[PDB]
Amino acid sequence: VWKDADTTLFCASDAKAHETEVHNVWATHACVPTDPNPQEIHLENVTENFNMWKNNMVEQMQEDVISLWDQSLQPCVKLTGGSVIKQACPKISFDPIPIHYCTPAGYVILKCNDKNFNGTGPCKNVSSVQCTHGIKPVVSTQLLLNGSLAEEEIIIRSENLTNNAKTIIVHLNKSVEINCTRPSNGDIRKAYCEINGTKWNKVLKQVTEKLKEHFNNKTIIFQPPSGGDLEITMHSFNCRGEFFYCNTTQLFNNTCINGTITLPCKIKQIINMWQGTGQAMYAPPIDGKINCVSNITGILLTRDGGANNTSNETFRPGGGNIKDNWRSELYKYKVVQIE
Ligand SMILES: Cc1nc([C@@H](NC(=O)C(=O)Nc2ccc(Cl)cc2)[C@@H]2CCCCN2)sc1CCO
Ligand SMILES: *[C@@H]1O[C@H](CO)[C@@H](O)[C@H](O)[C@H]1NC(C)=O
Ligand SMILES: *[C@@H]1O[C@H](CO)[C@@H](O)[C@H](O)[C@H]1NC(C)=O
Ligand SMILES: *[C@@H]1O[C@H](CO)[C@@H](O)[C@H](O)[C@H]1NC(C)=O
Ligand SMILES: *[C@@H]1O[C@H](CO)[C@@H](O)[C@H](O)[C@H]1NC(C)=O
Ligand SMILES: *[C@@H]1O[C@H](CO)[C@@H](O)[C@H](O)[C@H]1NC(C)=O
Ligand SMILES: *[C@@H]1O[C@H](CO)[C@@H](O)[C@H](O)[C@H]1NC(C)=O
Ligand SMILES: *[C@@H]1O[C@H](CO)[C@@H](O)[C@H](O)[C@H]1NC(C)=O
Ligand SMILES: *[C@@H]1O[C@H](CO)[C@@H](O)[C@H](O)[C@H]1NC(C)=O
Ligand SMILES: *[C@@H]1O[C@H](CO)[C@@H](O)[C@H](O)[C@H]1NC(C)=O
Ligand SMILES: *[C@@H]1O[C@H](CO)[C@@H](O)[C@H](O)[C@H]1NC(C)=O
Ligand SMILES: *[C@@H]1O[C@H](CO)[C@@H](O)[C@H](O)[C@H]1NC(C)=O
Repeated sequence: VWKDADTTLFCASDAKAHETEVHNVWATHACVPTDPNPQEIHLENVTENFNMWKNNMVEQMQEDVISLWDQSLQPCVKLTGGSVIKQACPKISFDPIPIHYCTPAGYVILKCNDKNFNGTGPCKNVSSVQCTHGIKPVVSTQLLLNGSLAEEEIIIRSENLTNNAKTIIVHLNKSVEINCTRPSNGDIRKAYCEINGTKWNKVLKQVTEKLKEHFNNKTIIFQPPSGGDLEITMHSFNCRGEFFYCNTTQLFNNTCINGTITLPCKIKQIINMWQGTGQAMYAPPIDGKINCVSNITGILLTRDGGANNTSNETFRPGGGNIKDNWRSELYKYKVVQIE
């Protein structure tokens, strides 16, 4: 017998003790080795309710990533609550590794295995595990990178689709690569991201059709963000320790619904911290070619309000709440107390 419960989780990883990469260093001191032969019990005739939007596992992972960034990514200058902190800001080795979240004795993790599970409601095909799958703490906005893919159809996730103030998580079932490079050999902060237009437009059209199913067959329109901070209006992410801000106007341009799409990007030293603190300034980019090839596995969308009396619904790429990023991977898990 069991019941829904919150408890202090621990983590597991395959981090290397000799590696200087900061995720490896953090996990070496904060996690245990993974289980090579993890047990999983599939529960027969069991119906369990899940709520990805109210899941303490998300808050706990958030706390890990914050602590990781606090120890690994201290800026030269920090601006918090009127205070000004000036510390050393050396260049680091940065590349996220998978992190497993696990329950202690007396508790287990219930895993929903329903193929098109949207994150809320009952789940039929439920299994029991001690640890989640390996989740890379990839911090980004607009586009979810290097995540897990949906098994069957593209999944739309929201705490309340009718509420346009609630973020929409689109879970892709097909990866689309994004190739971002700050070239080595005039503007050291100038960069770009290349994406195959054929793949992207094909996928975005599939997302369009899926959104129609959730919005009574209304016409789905994509538009670039209207306003706000650069972290939201642009696709922001971290590559090799460097913060990249990319213009995704070409990606959300309804007309193409075939060549290579080259997004204009820039490496920013001054950033609005995703931790919710204030602003921070980092050192200028390292020398040489800075390159990251990522899979786009999900999209964060915000729907416009005031469209009830029209046949259109307008969606714009958004984000900013990094907890939504962890939700996109933790949606199928919940902790129960074994009694
Ligand atoms: C105070 C606070 N501000 C937050 C803001 N979010 C961010 O600054 C942010 O994501 N920055 C960000 C994102 C990605 C990368 Cl690689 C680096 C920085 C929000 C986003 C939505 C609109 C307003 N800005 S998140 C947060 C607290 C969250 O608990
Ligand atoms: C659950 O499992 C059944 C039988 O294996 C399978 O046919 C079905 O796709 C699953 N149902 C759901 C709700 O995902
Ligand atoms: C998800 O599925 C549940 C039923 O399991 C349903 O009540 C809810 O409306 C769905 N949410 C979305 C985002 O479609
Ligand atoms: C990128 O996606 C591909 C194809 O879906 C997958 O094989 C690979 O593991 C992914 N790479 C990551 C997660 O870095
Ligand atoms: C992805 O999901 C869509 C439905 O959302 C489906 O039509 C398509 O076949 C899926 N693609 C793959 C490769 O499974
Ligand atoms: C979803 O949001 C809409 C608009 O804010 C609201 O009218 C509705 O009551 C919400 N649904 C729930 C279950 O709270
Ligand atoms: C990424 O783009 C760069 C610059 O065009 C190119 O040299 C490189 O081959 C690309 N990488 C991959 C794996 O496609
Ligand atoms: C349009 O979407 C509705 C659901 O909103 C669906 O019932 C209908 O089958 C779709 N269009 C067609 C093929 O009539
Ligand atoms: C993105 O690029 C377009 C021009 O292609 C420009 O008009 C727009 O202002 C850019 N977006 C941002 C947020 O810089
Ligand atoms: C969006 O599509 C239109 C097609 O009319 C094109 O002219 C425009 O350049 C596109 N936006 C881009 C690629 O920045
Ligand atoms: C995208 O991939 C398709 C294969 O589906 C290929 O034909 C095309 O060369 C690629 N487009 C670009 C310009 O990257
Ligand atoms: C995604 O995964 C690839 C392969 O490990 C990595 O090279 C790339 O830097 C990752 N992207 C991000 C944004 O971390």
